[PDB]
Amino acid sequence: AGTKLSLMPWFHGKITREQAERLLYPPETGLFLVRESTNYPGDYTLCVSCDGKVEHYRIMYHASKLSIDEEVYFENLMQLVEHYTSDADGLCTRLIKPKVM
Repeated sequence: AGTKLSLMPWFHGKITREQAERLLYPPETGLFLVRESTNYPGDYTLCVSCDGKVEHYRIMYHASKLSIDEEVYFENLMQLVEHYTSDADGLCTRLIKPKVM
């Protein structure tokens, strides 16, 4: 049927930044979704609603390792979400509630 990542509730796939802003409304503390840029796959962007607005955290790749702060690194995107769900660790909020997809 698909990959583990494709069936994740927070993963929306190839949607634009403007469409991500429309989904994460009204602003909810912890409401988040992960969008993929149609670059180039898989240029991901962690879209999370904090302090009344949507903050966009762009995923970067250093030697096939995923990060959004150049401090904490992950093997894959699903490890990134799992980590930031539990603790903020520099982010504006914990990834509390995923936007249903």
